Amino acid sequence: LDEALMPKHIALIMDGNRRWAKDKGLDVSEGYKHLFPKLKEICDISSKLGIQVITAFAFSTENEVDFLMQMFEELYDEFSRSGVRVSIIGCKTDLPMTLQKCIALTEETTKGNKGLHLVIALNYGGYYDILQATKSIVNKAMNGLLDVEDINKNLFDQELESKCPNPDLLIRTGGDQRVSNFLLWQLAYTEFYFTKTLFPDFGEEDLKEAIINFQQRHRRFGGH
Amino acid sequence: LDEALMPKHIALIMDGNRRWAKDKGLDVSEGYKHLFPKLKEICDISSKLGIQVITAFAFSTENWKRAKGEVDFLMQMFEELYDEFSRSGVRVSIIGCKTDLPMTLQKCIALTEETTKGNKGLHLVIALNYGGYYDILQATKSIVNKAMNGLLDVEDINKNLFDQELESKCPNPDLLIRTGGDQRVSNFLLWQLAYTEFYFTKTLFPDFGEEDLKEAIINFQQR
Ligand SMILES: CC(C)CCOP(=O)(O)OP(=O)(O)O
Ligand SMILES: CC(C)CCOP(=O)(O)OP(=O)(O)O
Ligand SMILES: CC(C)CCOP(=O)(O)OP(=O)(O)O
Ligand SMILES: [Mg+2]
Repeated sequence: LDEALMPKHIALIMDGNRRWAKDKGLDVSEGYKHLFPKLKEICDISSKLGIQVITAFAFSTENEVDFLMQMFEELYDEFSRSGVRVSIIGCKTDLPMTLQKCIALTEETTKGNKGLHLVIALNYGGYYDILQATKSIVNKAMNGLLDVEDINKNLFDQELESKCPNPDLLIRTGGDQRVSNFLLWQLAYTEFYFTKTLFPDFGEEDLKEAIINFQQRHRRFGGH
Repeated sequence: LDEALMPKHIALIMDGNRRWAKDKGLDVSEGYKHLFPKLKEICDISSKLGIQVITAFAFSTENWKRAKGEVDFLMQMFEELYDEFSRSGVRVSIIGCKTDLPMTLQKCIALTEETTKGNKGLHLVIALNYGGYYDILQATKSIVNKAMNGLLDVEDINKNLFDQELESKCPNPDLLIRTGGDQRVSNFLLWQLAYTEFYFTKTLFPDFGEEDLKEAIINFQQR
């Protein structure tokens, strides 16, 4: 592990919680109860390593489920007094009104934090991020606030919910090799790391192993 | 393992050509020269398997950053499109910003598209001066133009409409194969790859063969 070659932004697809529980013969709720505690541990480790941002896929727009929407309220107690600045991205208006308030509370109470920035993607999809940006651009163009000529990569970077700097590394647990409608635009040149390890079993040595693998890779960005 | 039930659409990042050449103590041009013959070979195999679409990444919007000599060689070599695919039985389309390519390449592309448009087998989409950012931006511009001319409302902007404004269309790739060992999509079909299964192989593109293709397809199937 070389401290100089640390990625600044890690994206995380936190897959395998359901399978973890079912394979163990536990109630599926037991898998979900590991989600935020494990994410908090990963934030703690990452922050020590000098990682600046984590964007973590918690619930896609395509994803029982009454349980999940209630559990997602315990963001507050994990993070509110934690030193982590927390942002939530996704379709917030589709959520039960009380989860909406819990999310806002978590965001408001941590917005002053100067440590690691945790971005939780909850009812999020890449398609929907791109579409909301497109709509924002169209409304602006309709109101004479920009021209088609102004529609470029940087404009789009500013209208998307997940902002620059983009992820350097994406880690997906659970064994499947796909992005599953996570950060599509933002992943254009991200290094991908896939592991069979299920999210509840993913520890500090697994995280370190992913980062070491990242550091060995040559990033060329269309050049060299 | 292999069930005779196949992906409709494979996306292909044709990578590792320069390293292939330099491993053999050759000029990079020699690596590039295998690009289209290899692509044509992959189309033949895939067609026998019953694959309907291949989208192959030939030149990105970022590849302009390379040495002027290499970019010049590539832009010249790409004119061999017509000789390579005219009589191949493949229906060929190009996606990407055609208007910024040399005029001779543009007319060569148009001719290759025109001459193969009646082919009823495999559809080969070649991404040339293409990027995912580019695709999404041109789609967005088109939607903005239509909204400003009263041809649609902001409430009509949904996944289904966007699917139809993008250059790479439905069905989206079932499987992405990238040669050369690097584990990234490098600004290829970003929107279109949202649920695609990724297969990354260390095998360099000029060495890619029928066994490497069947291995990828097994992974897709095991899913
Ligand atoms: C758990 C998570 C949001 C990451 C994967 O979400 P998903 O299971 O819906 O994606 P897939 O169905 O494609 O595997
Ligand atoms: C194959 C292609 C036309 C573009 C993708 O390959 P690339 O070598 O430009 O991608 P990287 O620089 O990210 O390795
Ligand atoms: C087809 C193309 C121009 C890009 C893929 O080949 P490449 O030049 O990137 O080969 P290398 O990865 O070895 O540099
Ligand atoms: Mg390359």
